[PDB]
Amino acid sequence: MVSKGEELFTGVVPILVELDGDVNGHKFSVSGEGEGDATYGKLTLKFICTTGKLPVPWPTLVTTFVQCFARYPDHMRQHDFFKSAMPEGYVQERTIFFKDDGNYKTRAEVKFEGDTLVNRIELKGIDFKEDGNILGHKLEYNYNSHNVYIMADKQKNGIKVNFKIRHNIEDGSVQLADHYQQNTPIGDGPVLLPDNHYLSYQSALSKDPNEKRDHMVLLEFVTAAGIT
Ligand SMILES: [Br-]
Ligand SMILES: [Br-]
Ligand SMILES: [Br-]
Repeated sequence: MVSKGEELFTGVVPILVELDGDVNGHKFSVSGEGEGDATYGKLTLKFICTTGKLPVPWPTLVTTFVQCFARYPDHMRQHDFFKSAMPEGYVQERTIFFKDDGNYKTRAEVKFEGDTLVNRIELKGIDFKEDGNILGHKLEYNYNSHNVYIMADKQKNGIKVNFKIRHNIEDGSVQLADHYQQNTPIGDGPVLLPDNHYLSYQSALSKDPNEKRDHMVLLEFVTAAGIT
């Protein structure tokens, strides 16, 4: 049978993203809009820094900027925590450790407001080097493909997720960003607690040639795998 959570994603869903950030005291806000098509694991989003210039590189925020849009193969439907928490939603928390630099801590509430899927995020960054790769804007405007590893956390009625992002630095090297994540439902109802599996991501970053505000256009495809 098709669950209520699943049913909410069978078509194209509008997305709204709102982020308030503070990294080493540099405060900033970002809005984003677009749409998600979970049947195809497809996200199309555009983000605007509404406070002026973004004080960190856009690529460092890609992971923070709606895993309910992942394409789960039919045979893995019973492992889709994210959709099972809908419409009431889930809270996602991460710590992102930039190797040899600072860390971001994030908290996102992901839920429906009417027909719109909303990702409302608070991000706090501390201990960054003011001339490191982040605050010194040394990262390339591009993005690699990665796997994200998911396991159940029964004791929390949620999941634990971990993965490593490698950001290309302008000198040809790599800035590693080690991600630790937990998700917990907002409601009190049952969710799907998955067996171990992963999501496979590919991401493309671009610019809107008519946009004069500081911004990022993101095209992302996400597919669940690892159980067959
Ligand atoms: Br950038
Ligand atoms: Br998050
Ligand atoms: Br790219």
